[PDB]
Amino acid sequence: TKPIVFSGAQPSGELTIGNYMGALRQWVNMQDDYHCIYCIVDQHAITVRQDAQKLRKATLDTLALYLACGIDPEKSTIFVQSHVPEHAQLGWALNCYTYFGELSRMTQFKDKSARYAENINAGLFDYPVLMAADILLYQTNLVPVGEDQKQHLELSRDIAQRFNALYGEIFKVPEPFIPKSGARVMSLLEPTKKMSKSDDNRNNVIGLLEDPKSVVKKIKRAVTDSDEPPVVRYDVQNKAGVSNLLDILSAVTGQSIPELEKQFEGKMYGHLKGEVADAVSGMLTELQERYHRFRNDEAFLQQVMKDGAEKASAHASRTLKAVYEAIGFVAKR
Amino acid sequence: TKPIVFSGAQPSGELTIGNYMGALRQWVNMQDDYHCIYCIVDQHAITVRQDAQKLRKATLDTLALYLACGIDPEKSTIFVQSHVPEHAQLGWALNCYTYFGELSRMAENINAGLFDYPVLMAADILLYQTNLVPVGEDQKQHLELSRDIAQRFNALYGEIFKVPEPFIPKGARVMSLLEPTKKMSKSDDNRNNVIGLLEDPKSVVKKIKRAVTDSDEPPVVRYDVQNKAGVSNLLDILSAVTGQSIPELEKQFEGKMYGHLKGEVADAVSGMLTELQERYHRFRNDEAFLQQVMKDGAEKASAHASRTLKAVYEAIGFVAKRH
Ligand SMILES: Nc1ncnc2c1ncn2[C@@H]1O[C@H](COP(=O)(O)OC(=O)[C@@H](N)Cc2c[nH]c3ccccc23)[C@@H](O)[C@H]1O
Ligand SMILES: CC(=O)NCc1cccc(Oc2ccc(-n3c(=O)n(C4CCNCC4)c4ncnc(N)c43)cc2)c1
Ligand SMILES: O=c1[nH]c2cc(Cl)ccc2o1
Repeated sequence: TKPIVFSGAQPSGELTIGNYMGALRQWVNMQDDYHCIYCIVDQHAITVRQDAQKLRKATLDTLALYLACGIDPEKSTIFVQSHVPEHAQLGWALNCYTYFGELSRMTQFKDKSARYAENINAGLFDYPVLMAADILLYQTNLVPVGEDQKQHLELSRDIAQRFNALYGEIFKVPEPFIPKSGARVMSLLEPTKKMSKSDDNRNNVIGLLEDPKSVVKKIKRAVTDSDEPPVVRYDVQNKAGVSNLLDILSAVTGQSIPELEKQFEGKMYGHLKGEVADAVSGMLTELQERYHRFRNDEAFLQQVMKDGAEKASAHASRTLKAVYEAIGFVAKR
Repeated sequence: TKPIVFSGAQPSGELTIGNYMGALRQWVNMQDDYHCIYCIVDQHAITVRQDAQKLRKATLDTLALYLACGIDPEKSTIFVQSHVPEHAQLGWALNCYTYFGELSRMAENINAGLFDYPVLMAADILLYQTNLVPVGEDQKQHLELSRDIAQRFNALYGEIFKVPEPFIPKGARVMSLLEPTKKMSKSDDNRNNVIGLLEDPKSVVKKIKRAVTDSDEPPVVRYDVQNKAGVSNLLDILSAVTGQSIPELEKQFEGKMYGHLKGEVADAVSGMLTELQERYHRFRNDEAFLQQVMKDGAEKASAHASRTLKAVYEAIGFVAKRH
């Protein structure tokens, strides 16, 4: 059997080129090399208050984006988190092997709490435990995520090691798979800020489903720097905007940063932005063409969700049974 | 509609005569008045690190003893919490509608289950459209949270949950044998304060013999909680067993010493416990009967719980599972 890949994305907000390069691109590339399981984590999404119709639509939007990106339901397991009860079940059990301080120190909880001071809910606090459950249910070896999820992933390793030390080889210790390019795509007008899929200022984001012409305009208005002469060179500390543009270009084209730097020798931000805009616009055009073919086919989305939950349930139920046996529950009849 | 009562039976800790005569005995006789649900809450148990085999055993011990006390799995619903996934599912969902501040108002080294179990308890109750909860006195804030969560969710989404109420009325006072001012508690570390339902007649005699009394001269068997708490407790225990009134026992023990009272208390308590214990050991050692009870109970519970969860999931907006 192949090693197992698991990762998830929230059906909230609108997935961005940041979500793509930090995660979905790796997801697509790993489907033959590993046994891949990809999840739409609707239970995580509701740690930020969602409109019920937006949440249902976004769940189906996200599924269609997975397919449009090239996640292949004949190769990977694709499912909606709430369709598999074992996620919540293991999540509760793992609460008892997670310490309050491990959770209160999470950067995501802190940032999200500051953004939503009116809804600092227990789900938002407990977010990393459910996420560890998501991973550990599937005997997961590799978790492809962006840099922002590294702290959460490290906790899932701590939890898996803690549990295994008490009970045996119940879980695999997962390892992060974080790309070299695009692991932390930054905001176009505030390049010291991670690009958010829920930004109040849409001019910060490149949405995967956004009108490509709208995206090209945002790219040309992305902030750069005052360097005289303007020079296309990677330097996050001094040239955050130009660096972020180079990172996006490198991630779409596959070209290395040194190659791009050489390509733009003697050139300035107009050439840089012109070809970030060209590359991204073409990617989004092709992606969106596949997207609508999947999104408007309810029968196909319904079948993918059904088969995926069935495949996921078979894995998850096996792990949960071993967890429940280890901690001392009377096994269900 | 016949009200739904939800009770969470914690597996660890053997029930005492205070648990039986003070509450369960009466609930056993209300199984036709209410749709009673008895959930053996193993998922609550694991907030405290404990031996796995002992937790499995205590789950089965608790099930057989509830059956032995007369819970009728045909009239009531009795099941193990972990056998019904909806409890954890609704628990997660209700985390997202519970303020962090609410849990902190109930450090870095406590586990998250210890912090988060009040939400699980709210899910346990709210799954079954529960009308009544016989909470402990230490669980009243927890029930208030469950009511707050239910109303908050209902205000956003419609009348999805019943708002549960405490079961207000109390049925017998059983105090600690060596500290007559303290209720006899199944979680007491001093086992000599308690009489467990499984104790043998020699154990009962010994514990009653050491039960504190007073230095009244002459000794006088008369009820007076303020001045004769130990003797009063022995009288309450004896009346709760035999049904004889406190005045009748006072007349019966006129001119008698505390040794006589204690002798009668032990005999009466052990007589009560013998039919309980016979039923217990017979149920506890019938693995297939226990398995059938848990299978049937989890099936009944899950049928009800899944109805509520699906309404919750529909209201939140989750895409419905494809079966
Ligand atoms: N600007 C950015 N640049 C690069 N990568 C980025 C950027 N913003 C986000 N990401 C990555 O996108 C993925 C999905 O993010 P979500 O917020 O939906 O989703 C999250 O942040 C997860 N907690 C969802 C989840 C739930 N359970 C899991 C188990 C395994 C892996 C992931 C999950 C993530 O990999 C995230 O790192
Ligand atoms: C007696 C009764 O029927 N109560 C209603 C009810 C409803 C639903 C679940 C339910 O089960 C539980 C089980 C345990 C708890 N619980 C619980 O009540 N406490 C107490 C212990 C001391 N007094 C204050 C807090 C818990 N401490 C740790 N972990 C827990 N899980 C704790 C809380 C609830 C009980
Ligand atoms: O990760 C988690 N936390 C949880 C809390 C409750 Cl109450 C239920 C399931 C959970 O899964």
